[PDB]
Amino acid sequence: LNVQTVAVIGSGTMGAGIAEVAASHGHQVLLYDISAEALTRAIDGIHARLNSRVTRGKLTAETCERTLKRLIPVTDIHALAAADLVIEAASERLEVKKALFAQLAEVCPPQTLLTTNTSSISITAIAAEIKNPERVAGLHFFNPAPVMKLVEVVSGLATAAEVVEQLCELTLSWGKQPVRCHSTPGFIVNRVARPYYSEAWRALEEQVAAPEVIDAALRDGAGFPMGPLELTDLIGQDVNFAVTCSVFNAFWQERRFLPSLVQQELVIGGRLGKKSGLGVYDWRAEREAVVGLEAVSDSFSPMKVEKKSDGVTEIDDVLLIETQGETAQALAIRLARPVVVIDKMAGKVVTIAAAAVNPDSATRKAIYYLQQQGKTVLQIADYPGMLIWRTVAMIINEALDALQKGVASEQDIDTAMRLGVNYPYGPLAWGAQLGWQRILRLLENLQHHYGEERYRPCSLLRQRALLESGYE
Amino acid sequence: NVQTVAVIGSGTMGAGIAEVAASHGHQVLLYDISAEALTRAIDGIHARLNSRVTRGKLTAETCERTLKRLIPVTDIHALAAADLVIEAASERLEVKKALFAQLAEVCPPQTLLTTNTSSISITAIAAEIKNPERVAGLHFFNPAPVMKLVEVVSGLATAAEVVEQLCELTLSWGKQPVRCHSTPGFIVNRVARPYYSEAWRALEEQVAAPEVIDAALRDGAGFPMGPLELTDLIGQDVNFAVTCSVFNAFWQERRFLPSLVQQELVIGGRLGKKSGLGVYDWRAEREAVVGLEAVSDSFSPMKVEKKSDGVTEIDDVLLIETQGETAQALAIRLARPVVVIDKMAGKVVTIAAAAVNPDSATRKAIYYLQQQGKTVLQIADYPGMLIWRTVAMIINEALDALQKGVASEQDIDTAMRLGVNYPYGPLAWGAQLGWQRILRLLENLQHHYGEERYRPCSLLRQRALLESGY
Amino acid sequence: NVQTVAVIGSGTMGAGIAEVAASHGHQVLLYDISAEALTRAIDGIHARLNSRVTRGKLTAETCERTLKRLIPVTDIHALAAADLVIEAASERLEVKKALFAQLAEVCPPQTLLTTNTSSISITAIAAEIKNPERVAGLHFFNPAPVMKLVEVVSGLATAAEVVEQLCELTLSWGKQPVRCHSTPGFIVNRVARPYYSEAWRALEEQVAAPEVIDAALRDGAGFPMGPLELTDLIGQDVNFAVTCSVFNAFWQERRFLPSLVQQELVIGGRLGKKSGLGVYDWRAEREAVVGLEAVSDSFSPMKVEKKSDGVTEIDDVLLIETQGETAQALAIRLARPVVVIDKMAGKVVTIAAAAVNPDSATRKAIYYLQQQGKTVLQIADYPGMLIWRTVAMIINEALDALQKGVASEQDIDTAMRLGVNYPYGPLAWGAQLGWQRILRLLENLQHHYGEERYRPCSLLRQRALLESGY
Ligand SMILES: [Cl-]
Ligand SMILES: [Cl-]
Ligand SMILES: [Cl-]
Repeated sequence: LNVQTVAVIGSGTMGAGIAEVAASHGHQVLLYDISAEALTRAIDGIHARLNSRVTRGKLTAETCERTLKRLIPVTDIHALAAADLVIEAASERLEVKKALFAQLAEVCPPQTLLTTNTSSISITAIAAEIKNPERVAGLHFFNPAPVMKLVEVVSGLATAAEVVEQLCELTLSWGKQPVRCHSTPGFIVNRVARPYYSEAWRALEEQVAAPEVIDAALRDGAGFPMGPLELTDLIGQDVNFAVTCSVFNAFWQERRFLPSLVQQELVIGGRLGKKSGLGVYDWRAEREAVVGLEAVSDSFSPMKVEKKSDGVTEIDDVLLIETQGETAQALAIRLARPVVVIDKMAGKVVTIAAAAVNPDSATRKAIYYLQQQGKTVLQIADYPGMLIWRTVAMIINEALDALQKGVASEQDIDTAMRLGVNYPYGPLAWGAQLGWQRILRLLENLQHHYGEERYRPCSLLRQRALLESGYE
Repeated sequence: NVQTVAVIGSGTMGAGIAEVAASHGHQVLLYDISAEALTRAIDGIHARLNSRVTRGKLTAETCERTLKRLIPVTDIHALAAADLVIEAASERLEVKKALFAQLAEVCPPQTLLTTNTSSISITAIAAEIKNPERVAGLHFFNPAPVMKLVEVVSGLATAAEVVEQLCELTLSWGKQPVRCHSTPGFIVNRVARPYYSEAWRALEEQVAAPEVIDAALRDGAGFPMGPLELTDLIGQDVNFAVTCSVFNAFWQERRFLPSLVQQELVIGGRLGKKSGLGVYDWRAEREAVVGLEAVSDSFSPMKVEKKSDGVTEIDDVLLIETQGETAQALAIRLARPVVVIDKMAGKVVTIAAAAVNPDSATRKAIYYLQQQGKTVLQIADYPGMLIWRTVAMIINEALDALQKGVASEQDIDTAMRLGVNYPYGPLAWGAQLGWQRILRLLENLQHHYGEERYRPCSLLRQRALLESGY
Repeated sequence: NVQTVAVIGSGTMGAGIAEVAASHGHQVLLYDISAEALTRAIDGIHARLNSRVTRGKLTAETCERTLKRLIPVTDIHALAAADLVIEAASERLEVKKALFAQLAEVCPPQTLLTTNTSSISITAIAAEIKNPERVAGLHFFNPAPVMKLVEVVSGLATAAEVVEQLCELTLSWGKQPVRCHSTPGFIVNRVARPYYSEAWRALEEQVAAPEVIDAALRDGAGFPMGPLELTDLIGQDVNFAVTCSVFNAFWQERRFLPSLVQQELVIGGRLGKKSGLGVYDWRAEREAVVGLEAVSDSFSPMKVEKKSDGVTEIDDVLLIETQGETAQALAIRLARPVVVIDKMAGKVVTIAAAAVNPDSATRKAIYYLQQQGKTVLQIADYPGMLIWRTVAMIINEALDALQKGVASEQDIDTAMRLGVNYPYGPLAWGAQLGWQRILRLLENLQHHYGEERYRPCSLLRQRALLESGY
């Protein structure tokens, strides 16, 4: 590895942020754009952000000043002939990039690495007509580049393995964490994250719960840093929907990547979230706190509580059953007893559903029991698989499918989800913890209930459930 | 409070709408770009109102006063007097956006702006215009004077008072309105898809001649017209374009899948009645549906006994009401001759014999049916047959509409009763036919075909579980 | 009686079709608008037929006699004498519709008007054409003089008299006609899809190297060429395009899904033999697959006993022919080591070890097979494996085309034998392999993958129930 001079193409948020990372680590950076005004603004931004870090003592004055000196604005594409690495982050349109990379093939030596920050375009299609296709690769950073640790190092069909190793070593040296993946739709992060959003839209379309309740279960129950619906409001409905539709279409309309009419409606209505003041939520009025059910009195206490195995607690005559994807109602008529279905992980927020056939006294016994264990009990509709378990199962299923299709290694899939979108466990590590047979049973029940190919357990999930029963 | 009504576009539906508005007291400001097409359309209304005066439904005094309320215009700035605008122009996304942005400042701030669209989102149109809450869908059915239903379609911003206003207006026009949100196919065009689509599938697999399919749905199930003759009257191009529109708008959801058999009729210009040819030859006389000849009194059964689960045994044979399994599947399993029956209230009955039946065994089943005064049409051994399969799918679709918050249960039933003249509303019809019965049929079809198309929706499962507890 | 023949088009298929008609005693009006291309087409026919007079495959008297019958023309009005027109021009639907309209005025009402199109509907072409009942498809395969199959394609208007004429005519050209309706992929391009698609799926999951996949199908199943090397020879772009075309025309039916793997090669310009690299490196010679090495006689079986057919007990181990369940699934359900085998008639066999197997147990099974004289290829524990999975899907696809009335059983079988040179016609093959076996395998794959793609079609369930009698 001998990457010295780095060229960054584009003066937007990503280009400027990528330039900052490269220059802050000792590289001469050629920041290229055709507009000299644009370059000046982008460079003023970097100046301003780094100077405020020195103010707060988060960066030395020396490293600040040495960083700024390495940022060289250029308007002539020929100046990039000196670069060992070009990182492109300008127009997302395919034909523009193809034209850009064709131009860089003649300008630069054939040993210069030519990379793109794109999230949406095939590397293979970028690298298709250009001179030495083997040194074309994806180097995919996340907003904001100076803060986010993850980069996806993306191989196109032609991408050499030495090029991947060089790019991994270099981003390691920039204090990043590279993960490798092939040029398949959504890479790792945009692909595996999809059911986090789409399970919520489905819940929302069926009025299972208020959006605040869905977000509270996922954040304060499952441990995600932000609920999926609020996160779509903060990403911007237009942006998140465009990613969904893109992955959906690039997989020739796979129903596990189906878009939502609820989301579509918000986009075409211009209700894009925080940025426009209204989305799923109103961003003018400040955020309310989800309460949970008031304490049931000590007089409503159960006479006999018996924790059985397989997520069953028997409370007098009430079965409190952790969701396997069957409704409280189906269980209650099968077993001729009242049933409360619970959806819980480690967090304090817990969702529950009572079978319609429950007398309210039986439901209250179960609510009391839970409250006396520290949990905030939120009541929702009797929805198969509920919220937390339904969403995490589908996230894990998608991670497993990506692993099976050779998108990336198991460890790189876990890392990507931990760093790119801050999931509290990588999905594969999460599945091992939660139990493969348990995830399998749930998805099979969902698949049966809905009769949708969307809820199919993937072949590697069945494979891992079978291995797990082998150790049992 | 609406006085003057603007009706934009001079099409078939635009003319029928203007007639409804006029004959209920409203002064109608009819718009088009072509001034020659204006007088063309009004004289169409003149021609149609000269035959309803001859019957005695309207006197010639009120007839003339109706015709004098229709005022043709060609300038769009002059419509500032209209309290209500009803768009029925071209079905293009930019045709509507430009018109409504213009009508933001031409029309008053509180003037209700509606559209008769079958296929464009209301939210899409109301996006970049000034006052969003007064924009809606007012969806009439062909022909607008005769069909009693309008769908009042909310966009995302449409206010509930506006919804109420347009409901109050259509009520006053002899119509019965229904509320739905802006989702593909609204209520009527969505819930009715299986009526046609199942018939197309039957045809493709040559289950029966088209007349047999139409007779089964008409004089068996109780529909005013069979789905195939209906598509010939609607026009193949029109019905096929709605099927595709709904299919594409749900991102290719396979229970809305189009049919190659219909596509061939369209691309070959066989558009139905209007072109003289579609499914049927409309340039010739129609031979009525036969029904098998009666069998002799010597072929009479000895023993007849009704059993539980829609089975009646007749000698060594079994006449089984269809649960979605084939007669052949039932005959090899139960090791006895089986004939499967597809029937509701009407005289017309379809049947299938298991290929393993001796002809004598089948004739006994035909005889018993004939001795109940029923026309017996024999078709292929087809999972779910014709009537039960179709109605089960219509009901499934109705339940998914309800589940997804498109409209209320009573409104959905009203929509199918008045938008397409179904004998009962599907949700009421499901309760009468039995939810467990509907569920078990669709599961058997889901098993037989392995298609997501035939998936019981979640709400059906829920209601079947509730029914099992009564 | 057909005498004069008009061919329109001067490319590969245009030349070929002209060559066929000329050599069988027909005056051939070769049409193009260009005169430079017309000469270059005749030069190619002259080059090919003269390289066969020198190679002792044709006589000079017959060669010169054939090459005289080739009359190049640029005026479309010159085609008025033609008893039959065969079109093979540009595949845009507009240009074809415009040319065929022109032709009807120039030629008599009884002149047969045909096209060599693989992907455009005959009913669309015949829509606004005088006397449309004499319009059909005449679909030849590259290379036209070599390939024995012709698909004779009915539009909705195509007459039964015209079909007979074209069948009798093509028969007289030393060809074999098959009759089918105008539906996507006709017979051959539709039924052949899973041959390619299963291979791509195996590659995406890294089940085995591409050579191994190709050797299983060629030397184990008896296909003349394995699917992957065949796509390299067809051209990755051409094969992908047909896959996509069929997929889209069936409104995105999952049975016809394209592959990201093949897409990546097309997009990356690795189009196969024609550009030096596709799936395989054609710039270097390729070794045959070895197969596993001889296991020593120390792992000799204590006792060999054929258990219930499909299942063979070897002491510790069970050798189980694939029925769609993984070696691992069986291993833990039978509480015994399992080796799954995927075999038909050729020497080449694929096997998969269950992960729970001790390596000595697996070797016992390997030894046992090697001593039967078979090449053993070890691959991943893949549901349905390669041969049986592929053939079952080809059989399922042929059954679907049969029940949708695309073509008769014998014609489907004939079309696969002569169009793509398959060792057996799929429908005959399926009876020989047994319907219930094919049924059970597809059901096991459908359950495993939860995909509509692996659904048994309706006709397959019917034939499996029929097979359980006798
Ligand atoms: Cl996103
Ligand atoms: Cl319609
Ligand atoms: Cl091909």
